[PDB]
Amino acid sequence: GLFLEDLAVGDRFDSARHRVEAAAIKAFAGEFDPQPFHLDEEAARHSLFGGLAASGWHTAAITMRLLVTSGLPLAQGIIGAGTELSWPNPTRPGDELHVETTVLAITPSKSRPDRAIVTCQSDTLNQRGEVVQRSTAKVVVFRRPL
Amino acid sequence: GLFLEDLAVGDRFDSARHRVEAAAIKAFAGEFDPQPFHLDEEAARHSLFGGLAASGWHTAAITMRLLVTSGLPLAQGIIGAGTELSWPNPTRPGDELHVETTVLAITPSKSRPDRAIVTCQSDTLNQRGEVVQRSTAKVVVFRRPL
Repeated sequence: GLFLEDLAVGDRFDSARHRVEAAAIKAFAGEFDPQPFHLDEEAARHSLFGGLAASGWHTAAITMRLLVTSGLPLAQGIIGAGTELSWPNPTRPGDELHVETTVLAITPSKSRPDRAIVTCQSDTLNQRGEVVQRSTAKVVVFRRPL
Repeated sequence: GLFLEDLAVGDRFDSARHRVEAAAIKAFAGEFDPQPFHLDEEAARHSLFGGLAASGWHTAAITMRLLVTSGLPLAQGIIGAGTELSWPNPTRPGDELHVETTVLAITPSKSRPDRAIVTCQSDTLNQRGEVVQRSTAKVVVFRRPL
């Protein structure tokens, strides 16, 4: 349960792991990203992904779950204002993902000194050390109440 | 079914609508963003959201679904390289969302002339005309095959 006072530029955090399976890729895709390359193994082969890949939005959702449950231990939760998002490598069925987060900057509110905008860079990696997602997010973090 | 040739800077696209309900907010949150403010109406009241709000990642997923099924009519699908994401206003239970997308720029690949990186700015709006999400994405769009 970390508050603003416990954070410092350069702090690194690590989440537990999550295994991505084919059926979970199709279940999420079927509901929020129903495109051939995320729904069918044959149709995916003939796409840029050349094989089943998870929706970037499915990888982003799994990243938030890992962040919330283990990766970013904020006592008052994770409240995002915005983020710079990129997916360098596809997320594949069978992949073990975990997130590595680094605090890049802390910028206290001039107007409201009991909180700051903390820039957190989360890199979601598979077992091969490749980055399947980088999210440079600005989170709102308050100091521990009195 | 649009291809690269059919696109031009300034083009506007509109998706069909989607209604966000409390149970769907909790179902998605419970799986990918299990935080009090997205799971419980009482706990949410005492948060910055002051009331149930959907996870920004749930709004992003719904945005992709709308884009895929109606908002961005790309013949070969929507393949994202990265995006600038922000959530100006919370997404609330009972909200009717639709997406308005604008092409801001088309930048052909020097190395691979059969494709271009198209900058698409999608604004997800509720019935009050407020923006619950803005995603300035770079999508990979190829011209129609021979």
